[PDB]
Amino acid sequence: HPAEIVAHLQPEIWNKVNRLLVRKAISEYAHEWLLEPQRLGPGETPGFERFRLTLADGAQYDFDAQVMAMRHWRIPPESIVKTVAGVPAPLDALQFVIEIRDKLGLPVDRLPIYMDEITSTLHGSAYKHGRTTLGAAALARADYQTIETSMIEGHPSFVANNGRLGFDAEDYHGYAPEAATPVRLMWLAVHKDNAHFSCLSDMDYDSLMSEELGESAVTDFAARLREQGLHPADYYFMPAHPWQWFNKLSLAFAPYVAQRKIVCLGYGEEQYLAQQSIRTFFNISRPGKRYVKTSLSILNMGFMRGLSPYYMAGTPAINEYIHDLISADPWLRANGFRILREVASMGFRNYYYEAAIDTDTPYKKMFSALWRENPLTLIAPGQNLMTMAALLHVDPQGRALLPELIQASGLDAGTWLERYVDAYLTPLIHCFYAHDLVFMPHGENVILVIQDGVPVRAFMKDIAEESSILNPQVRLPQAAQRLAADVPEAYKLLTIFVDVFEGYFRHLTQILVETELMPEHDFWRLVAGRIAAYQQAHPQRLDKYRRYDLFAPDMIHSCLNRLQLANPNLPNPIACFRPSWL
Amino acid sequence: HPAEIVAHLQPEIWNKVNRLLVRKAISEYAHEWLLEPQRLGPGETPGFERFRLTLADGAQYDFDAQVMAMRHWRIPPESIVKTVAGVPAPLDALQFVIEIRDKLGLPVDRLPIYMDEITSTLHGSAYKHGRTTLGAAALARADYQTIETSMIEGHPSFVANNGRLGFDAEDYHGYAPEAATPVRLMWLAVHKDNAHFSCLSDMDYDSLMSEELGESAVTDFAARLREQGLHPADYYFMPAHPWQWFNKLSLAFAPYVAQRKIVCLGYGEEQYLAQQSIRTFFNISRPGKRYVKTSLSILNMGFMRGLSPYYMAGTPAINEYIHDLISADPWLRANGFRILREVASMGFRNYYYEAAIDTDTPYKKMFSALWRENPLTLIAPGQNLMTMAALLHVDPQGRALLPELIQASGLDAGTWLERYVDAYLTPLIHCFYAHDLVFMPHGENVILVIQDGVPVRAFMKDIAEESSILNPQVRLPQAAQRLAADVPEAYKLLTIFVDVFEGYFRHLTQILVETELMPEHDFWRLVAGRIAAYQQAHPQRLDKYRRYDLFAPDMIHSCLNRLQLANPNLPNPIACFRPSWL
Ligand SMILES: Nc1ncnc2c1ncn2[C@@H]1O[C@H](COP(=O)(O)OP(=O)(O)OP(=O)(O)O)[C@@H](O)[C@H]1O
Ligand SMILES: Nc1ncnc2c1ncn2[C@@H]1O[C@H](COP(=O)(O)OP(=O)(O)OP(=O)(O)O)[C@@H](O)[C@H]1O
Ligand SMILES: [Mg+2]
Ligand SMILES: [Mg+2]
Ligand SMILES: [Mg+2]
Ligand SMILES: [Mg+2]
Repeated sequence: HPAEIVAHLQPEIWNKVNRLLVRKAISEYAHEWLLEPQRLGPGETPGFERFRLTLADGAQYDFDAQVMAMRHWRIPPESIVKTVAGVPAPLDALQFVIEIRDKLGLPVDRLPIYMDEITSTLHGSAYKHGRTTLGAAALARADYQTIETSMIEGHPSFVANNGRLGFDAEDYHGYAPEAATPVRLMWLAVHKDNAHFSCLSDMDYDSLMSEELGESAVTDFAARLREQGLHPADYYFMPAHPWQWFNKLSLAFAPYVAQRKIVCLGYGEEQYLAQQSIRTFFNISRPGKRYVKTSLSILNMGFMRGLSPYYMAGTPAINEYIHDLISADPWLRANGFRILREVASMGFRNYYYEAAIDTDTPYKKMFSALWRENPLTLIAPGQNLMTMAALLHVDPQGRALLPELIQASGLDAGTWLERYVDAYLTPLIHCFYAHDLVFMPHGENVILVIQDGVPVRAFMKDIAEESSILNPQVRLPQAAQRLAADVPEAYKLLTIFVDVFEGYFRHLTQILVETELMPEHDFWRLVAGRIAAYQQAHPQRLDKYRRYDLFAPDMIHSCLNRLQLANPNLPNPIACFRPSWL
Repeated sequence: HPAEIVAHLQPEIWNKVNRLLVRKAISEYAHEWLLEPQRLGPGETPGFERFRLTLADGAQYDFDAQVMAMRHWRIPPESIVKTVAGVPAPLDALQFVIEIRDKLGLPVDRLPIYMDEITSTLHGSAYKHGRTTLGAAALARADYQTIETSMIEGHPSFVANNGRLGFDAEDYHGYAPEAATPVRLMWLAVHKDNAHFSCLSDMDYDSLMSEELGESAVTDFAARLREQGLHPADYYFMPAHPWQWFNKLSLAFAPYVAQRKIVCLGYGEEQYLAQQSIRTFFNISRPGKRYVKTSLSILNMGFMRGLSPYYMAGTPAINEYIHDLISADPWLRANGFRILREVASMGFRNYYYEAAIDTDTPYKKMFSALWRENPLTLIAPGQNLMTMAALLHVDPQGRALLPELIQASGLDAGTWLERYVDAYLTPLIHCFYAHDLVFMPHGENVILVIQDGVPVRAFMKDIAEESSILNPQVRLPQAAQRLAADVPEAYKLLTIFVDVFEGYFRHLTQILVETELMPEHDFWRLVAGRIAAYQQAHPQRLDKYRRYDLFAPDMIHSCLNRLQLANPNLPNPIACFRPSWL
């Protein structure tokens, strides 16, 4: 029945998730100064103030808030009360966006798209809150992929973060990460005139295919090419997201299909689960196998999710460089921090789009793939992996995962958080100061290695797209040259201030305070302490600690929601712990 | 197998259809002055000249052409020869568009979309040329729906005319008109707060539903609402294109589904065929039933194919007005020309999009429907119906339908064409002069009534969207007020010059000449003769014949392809037959 496809859309659960998204919208938009709530007096929850939002058409939102560090608006969702001209009304996230549309500054051309992203985020939220779920306590001790597929929030700062625009109602149940439906990849023969292969210096295409597909499947694919009168030597075998084949490649790449530059070989035998990034897949049929990342022409969280052939060309070289650098560094060796290498890549160039468009465009990015190192092969017996996003997880009953994980560990909050900070933040600090090396260290890019509830180290993924060496003097292999970047002095610490402090820790301390684990100031003292101890241990780079000052009175900050909608100072929470040598 | 979905994409058929689309591109772009072919000398076909297109990157296209009336480039497809820097290359329609991209003036933002429309037009062409088809001779005598689903060309002027962007590979085989796959409508209960119903003054919702669904199905739908604790009196029942439910309504209208303002009742029992407009459906389960036209959010030929709730409100009133006008006119009564009434309509207003966007937008147009009068109920026993597009039909073997139809009729070309002109053009002339009433009279809007191969009269559809009364002094019911329009004096004859002469007859005379039925000048003499005889018979409107001069030296003309790509004089082929009274 066509109705079953949205059976998760029911009035009561819809109201629940709209209330939660209005809370996030009020909090994040206020943080970015899109909203300026008016203080009414003490709030209806102890330690909170009562705030009001008055809109020009008679809508009024009253709520409780605590303004924490970095202008962070901590709001209890049940405290929010909407009245339209004095009459109480249900919280409606889409109405809220419309009511503040003058303040948002969306182009009238882009507003309906933003609205659809909000609606789709809500529909997913309804599905996620209504599905069979593990509670916080069980999830804290679950296996890697169970944790991965059980995440609810998405990116903690972006309001319209889970749109997946392009997935129809049936696509959702087959391909959305939270649906946890096994997926088989589509395999295609691609002509070498269009497809470019790259890999690590000690790998080749044959060895990759031998590990990934196996000789039997490879043999069959080649024999199927010969059978239809083609030369296997003229082709590589390349995986695609099945949605991408049906929706994009079969149609938009029709001339290549017709000319047999692309030949559809059908579904692989092995099954995968879509990861939180949607277009990346973990193999659930066999152990030790690489993730497969694919081009997927859906709009999610600011971007179409294709994969660039130009980027693919240098991806393995960039990863090899960074891996070697990390492996040769004795501080990093002792810490355990490391990357998951994008070991091989395939880019299919569409010369029609390339001839037509000189500029950067998603149209060039519809058909690429890469293979990423499996982290389970890197850890000790008994250890387990969890997406760092899990530390922010709150289950549909309102129970936080973090205190459960800390309880399970047997350690005090302080000791646990010190271990976490030295596993996650300190290596980022070291990579910055010692190597000018920066990543994108948000919850979906960081995998924590957990030992009896305790983070013992961290893995970073999403390397070649996001990483930079901030020193044009670095000597790189030609293929890896785009890694080198040069950023103004004022913005060098962007990845720590914006991506770690504002993008992740800001949300973490709300959880810490709500669950009574730790006051925000204690957390920031601890963070400052780890930074200062690192700097003390490596005094020879004082020039850099002074020039790029983590203890500056004000921090770099970004307005992520403003940036998405488009296409003052923020005091630094560790400034008061500034060490003497600065 | 995922490969079967594009089994129609094979090298040889791909080359065939690309050659045909390059012919159309060269002809239409040249007609609009986007191209200016250089004459080399006499052509390689008798009566043709040889022309060259030189592009700045070494591509050269030589071809034979005859420049007919209205700067019409008649080109034999096999005469076209592409050389890239002296080396012969296959004709590739997408490459051709790219090669002339400087001349087209596409925004760099809109070019990739245009390219996709070209590619999808080609993929459809490949399917259409490769499918099981009737030959021209059989099609000339086939039933209405067989003719409808067997059309190949599409709009004869637009190069990128059959994109259907949004239909994936599987959607194509289920929903494209040429796939001729029976479709069942999706039925939804829609809340009266959002859904507005309109119909003819002597109809009501209950009688419409009684005729269309029947009491049994209506009863069941209402009982299903009550069963789930809703009041049937709060809802109408409304049909949708199933693609629209899965891709747009279930997701983008999620808040309404969640709030139960939209309730999916499932597929209807009756089966339909998609007409050439894609979103309009003819009932193939029962006789006498109305067409159902639906909102479908795909991009085709310049426009997203939704259906406006604002337009729906006055649609039946506009149709009732025009029908009554035609019925009261004794000239039209004697001729037989008439409209197929859009008798009832339903518009679902999405108040989120309406609150957010003040301007005209496709987002407001995603959920509407109307019902259109069935023409089979209006004709005599033994007569048959055919889309006027059929007169331009050429089968995959290169055989034209028109000479077969004329041969079947027993009449000479001249006599046959005189009957056709008096069935089609003369009533348009009368409607203009006597009533200031204009339509959009292209091949897909006109249905010919055929009697033993002879057109005896014509039906016009697509009324409320396209028609105007060009006289603000007309007294209309309030609901029908938007019918009245006021156009500058110089552009009043647009619908005849642009839509009939340039848009349809221009293509017709190529067929007439190619098939040796009639020289173009004989055709234009005949047309002029029908016009002059009409004017002679109604001398009292001479003021209007002088003011809006069908015999002016130059005609109104439009560059349709330029207009689509964006978002000199053209001599009038009947100017030399100007009657004495002008
Ligand atoms: N907690 C989270 N933090 C950040 N992004 C998240 C989170 N949960 C889900 N996501 C989604 O993951 C994607 C992150 O974007 P990013 O560019 O980092 O990854 P990617 O390049 O798409 O894939 P991968 O990380 O597999 O290489 C976005 O689609 C985002 O919406
Ligand atoms: N020979 C043809 N002439 C004009 N349009 C055609 C032809 N064949 C197919 N079409 C398609 O039919 C549609 C014509 O557009 P138009 O606005 O006249 O109709 P509509 O409002 O979509 O539907 P209907 O005519 O059913 O009311 C376009 O999608 C066009 O591509
Ligand atoms: Mg990532
Ligand atoms: Mg990335
Ligand atoms: Mg029409
Ligand atoms: Mg129309």
